[PDB]
Amino acid sequence: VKLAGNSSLCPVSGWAPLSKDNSVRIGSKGDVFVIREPFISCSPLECRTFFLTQGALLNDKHSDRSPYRTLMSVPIGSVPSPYNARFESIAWSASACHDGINWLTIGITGPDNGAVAILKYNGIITDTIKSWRNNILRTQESECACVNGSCFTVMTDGPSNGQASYKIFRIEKGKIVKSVEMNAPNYHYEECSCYPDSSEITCVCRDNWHGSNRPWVSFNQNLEYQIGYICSGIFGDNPRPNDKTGSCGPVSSNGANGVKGFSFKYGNGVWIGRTKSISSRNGFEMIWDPNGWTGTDNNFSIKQDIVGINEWSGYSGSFVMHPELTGLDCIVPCFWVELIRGWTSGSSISFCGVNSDTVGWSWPDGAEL
Amino acid sequence: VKLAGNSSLCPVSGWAPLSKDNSVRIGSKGDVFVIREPFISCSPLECRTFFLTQGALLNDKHSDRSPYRTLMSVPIGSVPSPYNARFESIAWSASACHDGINWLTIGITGPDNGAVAILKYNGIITDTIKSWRNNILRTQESECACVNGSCFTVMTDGPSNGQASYKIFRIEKGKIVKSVEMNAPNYHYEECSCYPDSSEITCVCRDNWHGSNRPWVSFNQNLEYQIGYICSGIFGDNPRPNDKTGSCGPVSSNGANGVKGFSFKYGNGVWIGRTKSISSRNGFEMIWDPNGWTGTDNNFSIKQDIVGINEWSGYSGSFVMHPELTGLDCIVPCFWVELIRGWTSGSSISFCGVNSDTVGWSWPDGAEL
Amino acid sequence: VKLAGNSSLCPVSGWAPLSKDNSVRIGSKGDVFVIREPFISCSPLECRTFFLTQGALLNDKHSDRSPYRTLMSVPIGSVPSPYNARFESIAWSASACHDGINWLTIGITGPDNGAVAILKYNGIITDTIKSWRNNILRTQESECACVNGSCFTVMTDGPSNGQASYKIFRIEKGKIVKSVEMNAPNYHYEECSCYPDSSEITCVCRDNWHGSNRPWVSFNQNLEYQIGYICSGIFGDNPRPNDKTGSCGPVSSNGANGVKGFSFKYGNGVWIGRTKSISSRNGFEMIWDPNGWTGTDNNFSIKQDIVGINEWSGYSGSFVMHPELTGLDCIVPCFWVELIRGWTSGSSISFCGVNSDTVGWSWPDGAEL
Amino acid sequence: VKLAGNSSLCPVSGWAPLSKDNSVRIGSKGDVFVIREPFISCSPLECRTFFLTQGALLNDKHSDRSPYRTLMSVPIGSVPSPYNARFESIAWSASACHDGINWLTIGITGPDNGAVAILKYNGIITDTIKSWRNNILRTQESECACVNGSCFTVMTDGPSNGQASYKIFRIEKGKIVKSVEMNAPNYHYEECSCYPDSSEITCVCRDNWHGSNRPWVSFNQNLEYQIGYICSGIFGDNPRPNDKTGSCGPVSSNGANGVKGFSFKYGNGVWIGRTKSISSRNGFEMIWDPNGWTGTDNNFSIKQDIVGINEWSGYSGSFVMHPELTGLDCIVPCFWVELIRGWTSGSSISFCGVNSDTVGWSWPDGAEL
Ligand SMILES: CCCC(=O)N[C@@H]1C(C(=O)O)=C[C@H](N)[C@@H](NC(C)=O)[C@@H]1OC(CC)CC
Ligand SMILES: CCCC(=O)N[C@@H]1C(C(=O)O)=C[C@H](N)[C@@H](NC(C)=O)[C@@H]1OC(CC)CC
Ligand SMILES: CCCC(=O)N[C@@H]1C(C(=O)O)=C[C@H](N)[C@@H](NC(C)=O)[C@@H]1OC(CC)CC
Ligand SMILES: CCCC(=O)N[C@@H]1C(C(=O)O)=C[C@H](N)[C@@H](NC(C)=O)[C@@H]1OC(CC)CC
Ligand SMILES: *[C@@H]1O[C@H](CO)[C@@H](O)[C@H](O)[C@H]1NC(C)=O
Ligand SMILES: *[C@@H]1O[C@H](CO)[C@@H](O)[C@H](O)[C@H]1NC(C)=O
Ligand SMILES: *[C@@H]1O[C@H](CO)[C@@H](O)[C@H](O)[C@H]1NC(C)=O
Ligand SMILES: *[C@@H]1O[C@H](CO)[C@@H](O)[C@H](O)[C@H]1NC(C)=O
Ligand SMILES: [Ca+2]
Ligand SMILES: [Ca+2]
Ligand SMILES: [Ca+2]
Ligand SMILES: [Ca+2]
Repeated sequence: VKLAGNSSLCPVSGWAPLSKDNSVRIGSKGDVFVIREPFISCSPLECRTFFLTQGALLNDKHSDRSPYRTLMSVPIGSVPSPYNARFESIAWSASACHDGINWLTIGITGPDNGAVAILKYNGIITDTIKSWRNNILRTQESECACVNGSCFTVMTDGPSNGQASYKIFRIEKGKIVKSVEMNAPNYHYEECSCYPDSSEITCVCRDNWHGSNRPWVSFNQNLEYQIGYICSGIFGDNPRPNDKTGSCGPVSSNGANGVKGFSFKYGNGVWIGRTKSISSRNGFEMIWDPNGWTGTDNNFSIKQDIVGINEWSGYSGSFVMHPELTGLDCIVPCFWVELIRGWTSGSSISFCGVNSDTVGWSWPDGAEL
Repeated sequence: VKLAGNSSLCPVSGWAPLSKDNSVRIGSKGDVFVIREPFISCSPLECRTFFLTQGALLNDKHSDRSPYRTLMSVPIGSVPSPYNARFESIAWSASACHDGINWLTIGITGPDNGAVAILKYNGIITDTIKSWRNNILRTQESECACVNGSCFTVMTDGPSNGQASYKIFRIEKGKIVKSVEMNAPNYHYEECSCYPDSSEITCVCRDNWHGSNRPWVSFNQNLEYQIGYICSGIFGDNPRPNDKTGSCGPVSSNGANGVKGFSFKYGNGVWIGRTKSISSRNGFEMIWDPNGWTGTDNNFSIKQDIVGINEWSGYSGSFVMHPELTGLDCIVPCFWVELIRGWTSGSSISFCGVNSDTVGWSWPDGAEL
Repeated sequence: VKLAGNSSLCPVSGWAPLSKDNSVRIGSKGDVFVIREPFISCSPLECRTFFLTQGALLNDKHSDRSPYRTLMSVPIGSVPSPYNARFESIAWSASACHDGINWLTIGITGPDNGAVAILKYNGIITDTIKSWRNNILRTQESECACVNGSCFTVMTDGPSNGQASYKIFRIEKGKIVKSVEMNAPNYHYEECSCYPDSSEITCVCRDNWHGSNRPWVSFNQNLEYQIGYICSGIFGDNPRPNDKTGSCGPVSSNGANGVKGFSFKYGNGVWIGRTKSISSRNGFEMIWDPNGWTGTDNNFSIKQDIVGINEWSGYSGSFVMHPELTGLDCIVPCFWVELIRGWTSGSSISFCGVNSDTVGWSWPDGAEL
Repeated sequence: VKLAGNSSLCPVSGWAPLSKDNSVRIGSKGDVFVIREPFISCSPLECRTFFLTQGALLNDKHSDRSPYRTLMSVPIGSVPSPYNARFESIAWSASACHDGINWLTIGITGPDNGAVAILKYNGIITDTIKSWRNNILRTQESECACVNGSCFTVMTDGPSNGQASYKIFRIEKGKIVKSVEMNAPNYHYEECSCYPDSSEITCVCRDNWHGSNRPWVSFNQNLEYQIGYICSGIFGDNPRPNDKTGSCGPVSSNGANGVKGFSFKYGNGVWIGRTKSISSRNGFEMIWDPNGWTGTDNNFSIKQDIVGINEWSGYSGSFVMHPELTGLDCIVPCFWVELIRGWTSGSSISFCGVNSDTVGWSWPDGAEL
């Protein structure tokens, strides 16, 4: 049965640990892929860790946008190895989601001025879209959001240090049925983390151009969209300045570059995931701002430690567990964090939102390099 | 269908070998996890060996309560390897059971003063409970017991060398529905081995404080409990003194520290599993005491050798095979023994109760260190 | 349900990347088979990469027609390894296809003057045919074509540098029910790539004797056949001369030897897959000739790059995805290319025909030797 | 559905290659078990290679009747590895068969004077029988034979160089329901190869005491048995004298010791599998004797080469494919051969009887030692 996606996020007060792969630690001896940009997507039966591999192993002489990059998946928490990983697509930029019937995999490959997104439904090539600006077509590097048998994704074409072009897609059974170009002057959208919420999609993305706060785009199934930035003074990007009075135009201070991230909107409140360090990808924390989606103050209520500030963090993205998998009355919000080591590989940890009792700690990669 | 758990243990006269993993012997060359605290739990379809990994392999650089510890499972008798193990939870103390529909996994992680038990039903986080004494929340390190779609576990919070706090839990579909704190002054319960018996749960645990005999707690589905110590003069813990007149309270002689163990109650009789050595974790034996549950004499009837006294034993725990898996009219009692080697890893052997003819022997780890 | 095979190939304008295994790159460290002559065949559920192994691993001291050669299969895109490969048959020449119910595997083994093809249906030996010319009985080294519960293959017996004997087979449930010897004087058929098309089978093969263009044979379910060569001046074999005015008699210029290849017939048009180099197995390209099946000119319309001319290509063959797997109204044409390295092993890439936007690129093996 | 086992062996004229694992060749680099006494048994869905492991890998320092020996299974033709093998039982002597519903596994372990056979049905311990002569209880080391939901096996207790005791067992759902001790003075039965034939079981075994011809026992479902020796002058054991006039009793010339073997009875005819060398386990051949079961001449009709006389053979045993798996009207006879190398390990090849065209060849182990 197709996932309805019409329930809301039930509110959470903390984040409980879900999975830890320990990829690099086992890969010191075992045959483990060198992976980057991992993400997690859940079927109605199981959750899977998707990853991009260079076709190389840890402690091997073969270890950015190469032809050898492929998208592969393993069950969540298992090591990415050649002996247990399922092939998905050829991709140096990817997204994957399950609409309740079959997996949808989007894989981008080709040259930087001629990249094509390859859409695969149940492992079958169903649609393609070529680059329309001819400057590195790229996508979420996290799970797409599916509502009522239709899955949605955001792709960016253009420069990564100036104004680019951003498109929203509606995908049904692997076929693109509607596309809308976002009219967003002076905005920058990269590597969006999208989730379904009450038959609508909310995406929180990365401003690589001039934004230390995170831009967002929210749209319905007809791709009627609204855009903006998260107005919290708790800035979500990395690099970023210190917490001051925020703004939701793009905040230019330390706004150049960034990191893939996520946020969960709860009315006017927001759950913010960000690095602990303001200049590097070190540490991670979950911050609840009761008015952060629209208010410009730097006041928050709940802070949960995820990764300690002396340990390497990296990309982070959102994923959801639908009621068809949980049996609950809501959509449970969850997130993964990539712990980059270095070759250059990463391990992943995942957390899920609960209203029950939690604790902050540090779950780092912990491999002696 | 949910496991009824209303039949009794049918009586057994011996123990037949069920599984042997040979983890360390294969891991001298193959890619095998360094595991500790293994245990076995059975679904209506298959039995699985659960284990805690440090995220490291045998003969590796990376090889107690660390953030990298995870609970993983393999089919029974297979080697714990990164290429065949299913991830279960992040845990340095764990319990797992199957209610007949889905696996329930309990995983404890976090700091020693802030540990939280994470309950997972069908891989979905369903409930959590924080440490309530803030001194190392810990659980069975063996399978929980399930009766009529509800699974039961015992957790300990407090010191491991004095009086602590002990709680019983009723868990339905991964949700805690009832908790009772055990009023047990001058008792110590650690690492309980629980089994279902005639719609009731019987747990035999480890007295780390001042007991060389094993304490027990038995409760119904409403958590109405009775407590006591195994009165047999055949003392079940390690370390222990020589077999003398036992007591129905804690026997203080060599009562400090201990080892995880099990016992099967048969009316006033008891099947006792214990180490052969009275001072170290060497050897194992199964002893049938026809009046050992309530009588203080050191007389027994049947002794079966399991592990020879020159070979390394360790933790031991009980597990059961329900009529839904066996097709029988009773609940078959079974047990595993961990053979600790050393890194520090262990291999596991498992035995099941039969009424047919058996033999005592030695099935040790057999690796060359 | 048996595959109908009565729909036609829907026309395609480009080829989208489907799979990439990166076998040699992972095999620099991991346990990966040394494979040759790979091919891909699809079930109604999944596509599988079939391959022949010498029973040896990459970077191993054990690494043409040997008794140790076996046919093995993995899911498409996964590495050929001893820990994930399914055994199929003992074969130094093989073909495999799925009729919609079960896999049919044809495996040829034995001495060069006494070889026998072993037919296996659902892993069960169902029929055999011995060599009738006693000079290396051999078969497609690609997927057989199945129409209406009956699968078809072409086998060659005789010399590889002169006139040989060629037979067509009808195989139902692994049993040969009809055979016809092709009356083809001055023709040479080796390693045919066969596909179903409107309840008919079209095979494009390799002329090792005196042909730089590719011969073809097309037959119905009663094995009533027509034969000929591809009249295009775009010659499809390797080695070959430069593109000039071609013919569909055998073109003798550089006609000696050859390489396994494929072509897709579209009325009087043809999609031609060939190496970029005219003297060696380097590079690959997809060429659309609107009148190439019957016209002798060297004019074409669409050229798509697949493998760059500085990179190693090799065998190439056709495979199809039936409507029972895609849900479409047509049979989607697809193809694989073997990238030979060196031991002597190869990695595989696969492409499928789409009517949407594509791009040419180079997806080479990429292992540093 | 339970296998009927009431059809006869349909006659065959040759043997076609079924599987080849190449375990030692891959195990020169990969993680492959050191195995001995392999055999093959088929479910209604698939055939599996069963094997005994010392708990050690090829090229490892850990590499007869040890406690570490276990019975393990893989799909047929796949390498015996720790990452793909299913655990079956703890055994240094074993038998396994599928009655059409579940696997039955018989595993013998314990000391030489106290060994017990452990019967496992669907992985559940269902019955045990201890040694009754206290001199190495042992069993077929090949598949048991199942007729009408009941499986049959032959076990030997006593000396391997004199008169011993032999018992027939009827096993239904893993439970022994009838046992008969064979009254066979001056006979020796070791390592029987049993097959079903027209609701009856025929076993051909090894005379280790004083027989260079193979003894046989045939019984119905009520264990009413007849005994004798294969009267053919083509002697089936190894060591053996040259082919001369045979006898219906044990032939004392080179009768001491022997090797596990098989024969298929066809009325008064017999298909005989034996080594090519008369003094060592080198080579293998399939010999059809039209009157060999009762006639004492050394004349035969069909000889098929299996393993060349310069290559290492070893144990050989029979297995069958029932009509529930093949869909045929008869029971197809099949056999495996163990190719012993050396550590001391072996690979396996398997053949099945067909009435179509075959060829003799040599499929040896092929590893460089
Ligand atoms: C470090 C400076 C450059 C930078 O940001 N690189 C980004 C990145 C990272 O680790 O940050 C990792 C990804 N491999 C990049 N994705 C692609 C398609 O290449 C990504 O780049 C995107 C998104 C901003 C634009 C092309
Ligand atoms: C000899 C070291 C002290 C000691 O007894 N350690 C125990 C132990 C062992 O192998 O004995 C193994 C476990 N890893 C311990 N469990 C935890 C949560 O740490 C356990 O400790 C528990 C139960 C007594 C109390 C915290
Ligand atoms: C360059 C060596 C001669 C040659 O052409 N070899 C061919 C080949 C190649 O890679 O070209 C690979 C295959 N292993 C060969 N197949 C067999 C059954 O041996 C094949 O040979 C066939 C088809 C022409 C005739 C026997
Ligand atoms: C040459 C050594 C003596 C000998 O014959 N060994 C036999 C053997 C072999 O490879 O021949 C292999 C098996 N491992 C033996 N089985 C057991 C239970 O030990 C078997 O022995 C059996 C059957 C005769 C009697 C105990
Ligand atoms: C969502 O849609 C389903 C059917 O797809 C319906 O049964 C359900 O009531 C809806 N849920 C909400 C919260 O509106
Ligand atoms: C246990 O309960 C089941 C239903 O769950 C019932 O059919 C059965 O009779 C009960 N068994 C006993 C021994 O009371
Ligand atoms: C092919 O045959 C199927 C039944 O096997 C039929 O339903 C279908 O219409 C046919 N398709 C075409 C294109 O003729
Ligand atoms: C064997 O028994 C089955 C039922 O189990 C019956 O249908 C069949 O006819 C029998 N076969 C023979 C050859 O007697
Ligand atoms: Ca930024
Ligand atoms: Ca104690
Ligand atoms: Ca040619
Ligand atoms: Ca003999």
